[PDB]
Amino acid sequence: APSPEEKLHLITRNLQEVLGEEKLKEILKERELKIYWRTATTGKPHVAYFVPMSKIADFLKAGCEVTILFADLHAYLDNMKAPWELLELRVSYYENVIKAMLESIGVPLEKLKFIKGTDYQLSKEYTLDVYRLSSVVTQHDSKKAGAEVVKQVEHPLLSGLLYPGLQALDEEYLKVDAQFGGIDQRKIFTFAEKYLPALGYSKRVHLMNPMVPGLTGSKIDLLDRKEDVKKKLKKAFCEPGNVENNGVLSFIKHVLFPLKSEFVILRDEKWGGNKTYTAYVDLEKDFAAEVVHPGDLKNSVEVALNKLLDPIREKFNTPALKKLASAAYP
Amino acid sequence: APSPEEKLHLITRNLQEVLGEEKLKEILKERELKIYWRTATTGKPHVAYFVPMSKIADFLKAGCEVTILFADLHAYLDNMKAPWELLELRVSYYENVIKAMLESIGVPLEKLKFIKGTDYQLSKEYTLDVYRLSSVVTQHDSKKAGAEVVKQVEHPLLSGLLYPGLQALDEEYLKVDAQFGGIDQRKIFTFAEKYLPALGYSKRVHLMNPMVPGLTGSKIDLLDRKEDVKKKLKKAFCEPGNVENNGVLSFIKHVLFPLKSEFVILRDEKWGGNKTYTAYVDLEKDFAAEVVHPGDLKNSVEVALNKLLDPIREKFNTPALKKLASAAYP
Repeated sequence: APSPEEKLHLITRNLQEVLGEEKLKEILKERELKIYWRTATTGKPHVAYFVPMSKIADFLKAGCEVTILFADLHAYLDNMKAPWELLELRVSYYENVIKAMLESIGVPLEKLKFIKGTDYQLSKEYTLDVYRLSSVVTQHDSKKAGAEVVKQVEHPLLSGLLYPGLQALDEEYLKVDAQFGGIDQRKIFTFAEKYLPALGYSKRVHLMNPMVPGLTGSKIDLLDRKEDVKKKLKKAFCEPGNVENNGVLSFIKHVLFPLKSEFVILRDEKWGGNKTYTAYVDLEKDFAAEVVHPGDLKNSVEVALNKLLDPIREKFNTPALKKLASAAYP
Repeated sequence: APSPEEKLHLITRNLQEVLGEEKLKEILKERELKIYWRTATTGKPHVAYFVPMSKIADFLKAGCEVTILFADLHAYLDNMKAPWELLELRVSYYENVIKAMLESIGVPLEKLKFIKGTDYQLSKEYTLDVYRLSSVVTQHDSKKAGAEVVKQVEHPLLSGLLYPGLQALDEEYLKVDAQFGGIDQRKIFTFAEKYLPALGYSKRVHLMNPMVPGLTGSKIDLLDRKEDVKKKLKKAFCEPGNVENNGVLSFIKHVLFPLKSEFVILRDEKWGGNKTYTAYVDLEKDFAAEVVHPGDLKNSVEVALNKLLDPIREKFNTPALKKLASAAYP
């Protein structure tokens, strides 16, 4: 059972920024932290999705209650021509792939909750709060808050101005202590800290991951065959000695290293043989020194990534999920 | 029983503009017209309120179904410090004064319906439609539509951008054929004609009254004693021979003349004695010719207005309504 300090470390490791450390520590002295993470359901998740998922896994390992919101209302509003059933098929795909990813990482799911936006974002009390918020929030602040998150468009739509407030109110309605997301959500998060108190609701802790450079880029799909994973990785950019901007090193730092707090580099005996790193900074140092070659770095990632993907591919080859995957993406 | 032509005349007389004459005539060939009128519940109605009320009376006389929306949600949002019970007290005051006004005018109320905004404007289907609308309406169009109707303010609030869409959706949710209001609502009305079809809903007919100059202006309250009605009228501006901009003539044209399609001018025998006008243009002509003096015009209005107010004052002197009136305006 982790101490409050150990929980804090699991929760905050690899994050770019934490807002609300004071409250975060107060909570962890007494009880488990409750965390909300929002995901859109419009795309098709590729391996980059393991970056947020690795933090979700840390949260669960630390004993947190984690609520994942599947933003099905927004998915509908962003293309109302699409039928509610294909949209919900994609919601189901996301729910199942998230479960499979976390099972593969190896964390307890008892305190993981899935909720759909449509479950409550059209409810009476929530809607009244959306209106209350609209009566205190200036159009200027609404626009500013979504500047990095809302699609930049020809003539901006009214919906974009409403989105920051819905995401803030989610924190209250999901009854959480904190919201996690990427640092690109910072203005949405500061908006929530400013305006929730206007409605008599507490500001929340905010946990922000960095915007991590992609492993490749086509992209490696979560269900790509091992053959295609290999081929796509072979094409990945990875400059020798380059530690500042390196998608391969980033994937190790944020996804692979955290699994067991180690990473094995596969290397020919000629160049020193395999080495097991127990701190990421040690791997960074060797890569900068050019004694871990890009090809060996990529081979090491390929092996570990395929291990991570194996059980997911297995599960999605069952009749029910095989059908789901192809239907969700006809 | 009025013919379709007679109904059309009752419905459209004194209006500044009609949008949708084609559909209006089609409907009246077959059935009764259904009309929505919206009223805020934030002020305290004075005699100018008889201007819209006179059209409501015409609609009822013509056999129309009339739905009056009491905008209690907006009343709350415009001052959230105010308690829901004082707000609802004012709603009750408005409902009771409207009933008393129409009873005094003398029209059948069987097809008059009162509804509160909160009865449905927070409901699930309506809210989904608000979101759908926000996904097709540009921020630019939202702002433009409310330019004459939304309070011009320091830093404009998000709520102002939502208001035009709610008023459009009201037309669909109240299941009406037409919305009536002042010509200052024209941009809200054209917005509704443009955007309701985007959601698969029919555009409505729009009936627009002129912005009628006030009788005085303090203002004559609907419950002012006869003494104060007299005193306030004596102070009303009324330039001899001035027919273009004359609040006294406007009140005759829009409120008093329509009661029986006549108006009696009280005048000393010295100047020709009383005269009964059966067309407003005849009174206008005599006033322009300066053979109806401002003092006699005002005396004639005073007598007729006090007749209109008498039964209202009577009703509001009953214990229950006396209590309501003072509580609603503590």
